[PDB]
Amino acid sequence: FFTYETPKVIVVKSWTIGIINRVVQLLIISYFVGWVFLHEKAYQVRDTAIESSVVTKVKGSGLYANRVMDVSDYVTPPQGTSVFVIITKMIVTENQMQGFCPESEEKYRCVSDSQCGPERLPGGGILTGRCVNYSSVLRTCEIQGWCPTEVDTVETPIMMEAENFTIFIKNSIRFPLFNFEKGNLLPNLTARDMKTCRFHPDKDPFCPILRVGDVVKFAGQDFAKLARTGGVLGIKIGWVCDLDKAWDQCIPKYSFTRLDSVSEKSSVSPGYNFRFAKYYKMENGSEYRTLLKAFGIRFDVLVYGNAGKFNIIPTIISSVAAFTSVGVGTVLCDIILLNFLKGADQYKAKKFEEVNE
Amino acid sequence: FFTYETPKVIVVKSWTIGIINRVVQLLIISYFVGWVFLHEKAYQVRDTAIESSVVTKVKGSGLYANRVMDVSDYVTPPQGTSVFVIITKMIVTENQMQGFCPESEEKYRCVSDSQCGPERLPGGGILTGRCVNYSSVLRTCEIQGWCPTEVDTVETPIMMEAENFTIFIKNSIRFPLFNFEKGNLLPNLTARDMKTCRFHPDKDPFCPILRVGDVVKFAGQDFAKLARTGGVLGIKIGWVCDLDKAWDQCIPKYSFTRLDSVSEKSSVSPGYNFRFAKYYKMENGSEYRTLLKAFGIRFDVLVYGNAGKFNIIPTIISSVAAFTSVGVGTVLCDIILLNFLKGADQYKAKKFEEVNE
Amino acid sequence: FFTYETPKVIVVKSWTIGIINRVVQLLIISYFVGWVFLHEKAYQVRDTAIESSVVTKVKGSGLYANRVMDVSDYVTPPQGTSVFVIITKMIVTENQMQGFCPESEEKYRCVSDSQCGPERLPGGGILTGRCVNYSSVLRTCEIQGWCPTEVDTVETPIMMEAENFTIFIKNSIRFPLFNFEKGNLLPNLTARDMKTCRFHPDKDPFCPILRVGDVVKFAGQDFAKLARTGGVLGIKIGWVCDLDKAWDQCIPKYSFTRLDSVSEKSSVSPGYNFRFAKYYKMENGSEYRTLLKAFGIRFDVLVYGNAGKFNIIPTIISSVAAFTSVGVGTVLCDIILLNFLKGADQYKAKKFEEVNE
Ligand SMILES: Nc1ncnc2c1ncn2[C@@H]1O[C@H](COP(=O)(O)OP(=O)(O)OP(=O)(O)O)[C@@H](O)[C@H]1O
Ligand SMILES: Nc1ncnc2c1ncn2[C@@H]1O[C@H](COP(=O)(O)OP(=O)(O)OP(=O)(O)O)[C@@H](O)[C@H]1O
Ligand SMILES: Nc1ncnc2c1ncn2[C@@H]1O[C@H](COP(=O)(O)OP(=O)(O)OP(=O)(O)O)[C@@H](O)[C@H]1O
Ligand SMILES: OC[C@H]1O[C@H](O[C@H]2[C@H](O)[C@@H](O)[C@@H](O)O[C@@H]2CO)[C@H](O)[C@@H](O)[C@@H]1O
Ligand SMILES: OC[C@H]1O[C@H](O[C@H]2[C@H](O)[C@@H](O)[C@@H](O)O[C@@H]2CO)[C@H](O)[C@@H](O)[C@@H]1O
Ligand SMILES: OC[C@H]1O[C@H](O[C@H]2[C@H](O)[C@@H](O)[C@@H](O)O[C@@H]2CO)[C@H](O)[C@@H](O)[C@@H]1O
Ligand SMILES: *[C@@H]1O[C@H](CO)[C@@H](O)[C@H](O)[C@H]1NC(C)=O
Ligand SMILES: *[C@@H]1O[C@H](CO)[C@@H](O)[C@H](O)[C@H]1NC(C)=O
Ligand SMILES: *[C@@H]1O[C@H](CO)[C@@H](O)[C@H](O)[C@H]1NC(C)=O
Ligand SMILES: *[C@@H]1O[C@H](CO)[C@@H](O)[C@H](O)[C@H]1NC(C)=O
Ligand SMILES: *[C@@H]1O[C@H](CO)[C@@H](O)[C@H](O)[C@H]1NC(C)=O
Ligand SMILES: *[C@@H]1O[C@H](CO)[C@@H](O)[C@H](O)[C@H]1NC(C)=O
Ligand SMILES: *[C@@H]1O[C@H](CO)[C@@H](O)[C@H](O)[C@H]1NC(C)=O
Ligand SMILES: *[C@@H]1O[C@H](CO)[C@@H](O)[C@H](O)[C@H]1NC(C)=O
Ligand SMILES: [Mg+2]
Ligand SMILES: [Mg+2]
Ligand SMILES: [Mg+2]
Repeated sequence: FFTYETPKVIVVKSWTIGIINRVVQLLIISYFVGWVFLHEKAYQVRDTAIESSVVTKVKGSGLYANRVMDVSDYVTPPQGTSVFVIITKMIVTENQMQGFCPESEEKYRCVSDSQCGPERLPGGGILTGRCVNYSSVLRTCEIQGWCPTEVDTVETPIMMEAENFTIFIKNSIRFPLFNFEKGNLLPNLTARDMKTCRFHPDKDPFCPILRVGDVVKFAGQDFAKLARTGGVLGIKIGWVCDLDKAWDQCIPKYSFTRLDSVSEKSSVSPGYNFRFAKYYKMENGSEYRTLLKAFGIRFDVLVYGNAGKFNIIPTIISSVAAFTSVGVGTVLCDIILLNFLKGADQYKAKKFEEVNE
Repeated sequence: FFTYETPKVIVVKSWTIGIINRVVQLLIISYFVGWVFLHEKAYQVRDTAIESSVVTKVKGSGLYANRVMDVSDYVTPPQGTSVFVIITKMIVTENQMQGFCPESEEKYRCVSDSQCGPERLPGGGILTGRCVNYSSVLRTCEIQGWCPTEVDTVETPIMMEAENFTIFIKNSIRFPLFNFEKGNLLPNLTARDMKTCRFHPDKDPFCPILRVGDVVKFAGQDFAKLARTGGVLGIKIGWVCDLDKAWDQCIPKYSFTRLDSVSEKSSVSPGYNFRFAKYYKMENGSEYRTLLKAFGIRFDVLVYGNAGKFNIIPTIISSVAAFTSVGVGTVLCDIILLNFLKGADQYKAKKFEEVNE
Repeated sequence: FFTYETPKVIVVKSWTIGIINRVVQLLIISYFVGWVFLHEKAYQVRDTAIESSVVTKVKGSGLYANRVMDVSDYVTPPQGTSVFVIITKMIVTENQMQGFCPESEEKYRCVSDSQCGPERLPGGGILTGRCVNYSSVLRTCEIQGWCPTEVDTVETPIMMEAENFTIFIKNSIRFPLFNFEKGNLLPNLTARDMKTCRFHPDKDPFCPILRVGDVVKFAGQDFAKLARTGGVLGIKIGWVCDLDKAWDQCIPKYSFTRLDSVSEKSSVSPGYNFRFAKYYKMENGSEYRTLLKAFGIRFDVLVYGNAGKFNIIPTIISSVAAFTSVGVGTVLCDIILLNFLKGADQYKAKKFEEVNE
């Protein structure tokens, strides 16, 4: 039988419970309108899956080890990705060749060939088993490998000029849920701007060219100490865009920070360095290499974003849930009514029809 | 007191509101079955945290600078990860040596030694302060650095053969939530297929071998212009799988796009190139280098996914929400019944027991 | 009129339905405290958008091709990012120069110059169009390019010492929603620890030093086969932290797996290799190169996390959803009471006030 059910309802008219319920209903409606709808923007579909593309180019010259260094000297790797390192400090060990030689660290002090056993395996090459004089004051164990051994201890200068190098970022973003593409290079960017512009979070926040010193500062870092220890700085590019607004309002927000924080809270591993070698070989077949322990700043360009565009489906579902939530005040209103007018028994009686068996 | 409450209910038996409520209930149930259950598949848990592993290897040979280039020549970096560049154009500066030489851009045109001060610091090398004859017609400032300077301007030809190179992708995906592993190499892939296979959206859509010229076509790009300007193309691999279906139905979808979108929309930065150097030294200790400004296409293999497998918790909660939602039609049915039969007062009286105090 | 509505309610007092509904409600309340609050911890806000930074350094020395190899030889690329390879096997092609020579894979077999045409376009260099003796028993097609060609086929030994190398991971994590930073190097880590510590999932789970052999074992892989074929292992770093608990309890969880899983279930591409060349050039300007096919284990340092901390808003909304969901049992209790107490007719009459017109 096609029958429509619906509850039998009391309709109290006390001025007290009347205004207090109307106030609870007003607060519920305003909370859902201002928060769930305006702020949290539940009326639009959200896309967090951003497509990004970063192309970088470093520019500048520096003085180091009686050489003039250009980008190709101090940037590694060079293909211009969202991660690159700018070498600021280098410990060079020139012209290593395969042979036999003693270690240079005081950690390998010896007086007899009997001590040079399978105990200290890492570092350099393989122990030859002999104990050989490294200097007039020190004897260390002999190893086969790349000779002469590097000295890790003597500090070398840093390339101050790197502070004035320039990082150019080319970022292409696409939100697929809305098929919306934009880049951090607006159409009104000119060649003249590019040759001279200067990024600043306030004075020029759209200039694709970032001064390394500016970035180091923005992360609160001291160029001298950082270029001495090496480290990683993160350049974050945020694309929080409400596409219901104007197209030209989808705009990139720059952030700057230091990513390798653990290094400062450690006296044992304070920075970031890596070792690599330039390989040459003579007219004779023998090979030799220049071994460089490089200290520098690694840069990660981190591009995130989320875009929301209005659709009717989330709007409908949110309005349905809003109407279904306006009712929740009935329980609190029940408590107030049934326990705060002295004649509470009247309402308990009006509402409750007991049964027993 | 162990008491079970339940409300007193009117049960109208009007054929009109009876059928309109029964139809509203059918619409809610059908929307829940077709959309919530079938389409949005709320009966299964979704895992988006896919683990992916990409290994690439390029193949091909080409003529450039009267040389035959193989992979180790035009592929960079070489370790073959989900990112690589295939160089299509090279502006080469052979045999750079650290020394003194004049700049070559008209941007450094001068007549007096006073113009070359510490003002235009970046680029090339460091100004020595003199103004030196660069050619019979032009005078430019001198620099200390890698000599002679690179000339940026004369366009060089492109490696046409790059169009016919082959990109082999090896992709492994794993869903931990369901402990399901699968890869883009189907078990029915043979050595003979590999020896001849062919990626194509229709004729062979599983061949791990993709023609570069094909990929360029698939993003809607003209190979000539792309090899001239450089750019970034994204090869996307999708693993959208309904694990309730068959194991061999979890299949990867290839899509092709160009990621450096701003490049065509820019008159200032139209492509993707970078500069690097081959490092040599004579039998003499003297160092010299070959400088390459490389233009090529970057490939990032982008693997995303989400898999759904049935579990009892999502079905239980969806069915609970359905039963809690069947009641929603009553507000509409209340308004229609209580305000559109002239004797609405009968139902207001049957339903509403007013109160006053 | 500021009026408060509320429904009229039956209040059954049967002992049977009293305890059966109270038990349903007890099960609902206990499920909500134990599951939604204790287990799923809905009383706290979650952030999964973790910011992370990894810096790695490998150490060890090994014998290969009768040379001692250190970090600068076998780690690639070397900048110590979250991805690096420890080359374990090399197929070397010494002293290639630009020229004419026949192919070395049997795939190029010929007897007549008519077979080496523009038919088999890919591979090696450019077919010269002639057919030349590659061996006394075999003839292959001649190509223009780097000569003599590499042989892919002769099996080479592996670098056994690679098993005893050490990988040092330095991970910094940042939860921005709670602005909480920490690193996997606890402040009570000493130099002595670093010099002698030993990672083990049980005995010392915080020593940043991982033996490559240990990593191979934990991912359930045999060093010999991995090192012969090459592959990808994933080192995942997890930060599941309940900030409500102790601060020093935010601890990284290490897991080990092999990522290139398809390699083992496939007869086509069983491992991981790539090719690169050491570039030289003679006293004459002419270039020659040493070509290396590199087999190794790739390492991905994979850092995920989610942090949850108590907030008043999630607790409030969960308690609200709990109180609004306790009502759901009334439908089952309606069914039971109205159809399983013999006096069901009593309750049907007490509850339902029929109407007809
Ligand atoms: N680090 C940097 N500092 C300042 N300007 C830069 C930097 N990198 C690029 N630019 C400028 O941005 C513009 C576009 O960059 P892009 O490198 O794509 O062009 P390009 O002609 O290859 O540049 P160049 O010839 O200067 O290497 C160029 O005019 C270049 O001068
Ligand atoms: N692979 C490894 N195995 C064992 N210990 C390591 C390893 N890598 C680094 N360490 C230790 O941790 C510290 C980290 O040093 P870091 O790489 O930051 O600069 P470094 O002091 O120049 O390193 P090193 O002296 O080892 O070349 C080192 O002093 C070293 O003792
Ligand atoms: N870009 C490519 N184009 C065509 N075939 C390829 C490509 N990359 C790999 N292959 C083939 O796919 C298979 C998987 O390659 P893999 O590198 O694992 O084997 P390989 O023997 O080292 O290959 P190669 O013959 O290049 O040495 C090989 O048989 C190789 O011939
Ligand atoms: O709430 C977001 C919503 O977006 C999409 O829904 C589509 C639907 O899939 C299409 O068939 C279309 O007809 O209706 C909606 C229009 O936006 C997603 O498919 C869906 O998963 C999601 O709920
Ligand atoms: O193939 C074995 C598979 O059977 C079941 O899968 C069902 C699935 O649950 C349904 O949604 C249906 O439409 O498709 C399948 C039947 O072909 C279960 O998943 C399980 O028993 C098993 O994995
Ligand atoms: O999920 C967390 C939630 O945090 C933020 O909400 C804040 C709000 O911004 C503050 O004004 C604070 O007083 O109230 C909330 C605390 O939870 C974000 O606004 C919001 O997007 C985010 O969901
Ligand atoms: C940066 O450039 C300015 C002007 O060219 C100069 O005063 C300053 O010393 C430079 N910075 C460094 C670290 O050399
Ligand atoms: C380019 O136009 C945008 C549009 O609002 C504006 O923000 C920007 O200032 C313009 N560019 C310059 C260099 O002023
Ligand atoms: C190769 O010749 C060079 C001289 O060019 C010499 O120094 C070197 O020792 C020779 N190689 C060997 C293994 O002796
Ligand atoms: C690419 O291959 C086609 C046939 O596949 C051939 O006709 C064409 O000439 C090749 N392109 C180049 C630049 O050699
Ligand atoms: C391999 O299997 C897939 C589906 O598993 C099928 O589409 C494809 O055609 C098969 N390939 C061959 C060569 O049979
Ligand atoms: C590695 O060291 C262990 C113990 O230190 C030893 O059992 C093994 O022989 C060593 N292997 C190599 C290749 O050095
Ligand atoms: C350092 O502290 C951690 C946690 O507080 C502890 O697990 C570890 O045992 C401590 N280190 C040593 C060497 O005891
Ligand atoms: C370059 O010189 C080398 C010997 O140093 C010789 O083998 C080669 O044929 C020469 N090539 C040219 C083009 O001069
Ligand atoms: Mg040291
Ligand atoms: Mg230029
Ligand atoms: Mg081969």
